[PDB]
Amino acid sequence: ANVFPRTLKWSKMNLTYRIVNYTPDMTHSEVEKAFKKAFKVWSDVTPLNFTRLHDGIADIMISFGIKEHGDFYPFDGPSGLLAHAFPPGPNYGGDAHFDDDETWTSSSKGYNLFLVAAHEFGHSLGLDHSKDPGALMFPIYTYTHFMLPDDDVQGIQSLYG
Ligand SMILES: O=C(C[C@@H](Cc1ccc(-c2ccc3c(c2)OCO3)cc1)C(=O)N[C@H]1c2ccccc2C[C@H]1O)NO
Ligand SMILES: [Ca+2]
Ligand SMILES: [Ca+2]
Ligand SMILES: [Zn+2]
Ligand SMILES: [Zn+2]
Repeated sequence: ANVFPRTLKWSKMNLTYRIVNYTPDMTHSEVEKAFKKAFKVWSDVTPLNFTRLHDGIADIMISFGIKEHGDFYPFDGPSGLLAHAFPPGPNYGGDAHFDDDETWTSSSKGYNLFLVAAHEFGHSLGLDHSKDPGALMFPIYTYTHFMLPDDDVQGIQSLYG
């Protein structure tokens, strides 16, 4: 017999992701770099490892979309909601969706994809929003040599050690 675990977390440390499609605002290479750097934020403070698949079903499926894109969290055009992600689990669990009505960059202009991805992948791993205004998991985007704040390190390590 088996029981569902209490806290939402991945039961395995070696996770896969797939970049399903790409925003027009950055080159493939830049998009790949941003998401890879964003996984590294979490892998540098946990035993978690992330491997990219080029097709098939991955633990974390990453896609860009606009307005209605196949869930109950439709996007809203430029600005407003930037992205959202589902907490760990089967099926849609772990998936991260980014609004392609935003202007995505590797810079201080528009919305920085790496920074937003780093936040969203926190959700993909089981972190909810923080009340700490300085935290990566605070629910409001602010742009910033990025260092993961203590609140997020504590949060993610309470899940994965
Ligand atoms: O919660 C969400 C949506 C959220 C998405 C979102 C993306 C990134 C960050 C963030 C926070 C701190 C950081 C950082 C990024 O990089 C360094 O330090 C916070 C929230 C959003 O789109 N936030 C919007 C929001 C929410 C409330 C009020 C205003 C706004 C404008 C946007 O910031 N999905 O998971
Ligand atoms: Ca939007
Ligand atoms: Ca999935
Ligand atoms: Zn979505
Ligand atoms: Zn969030």
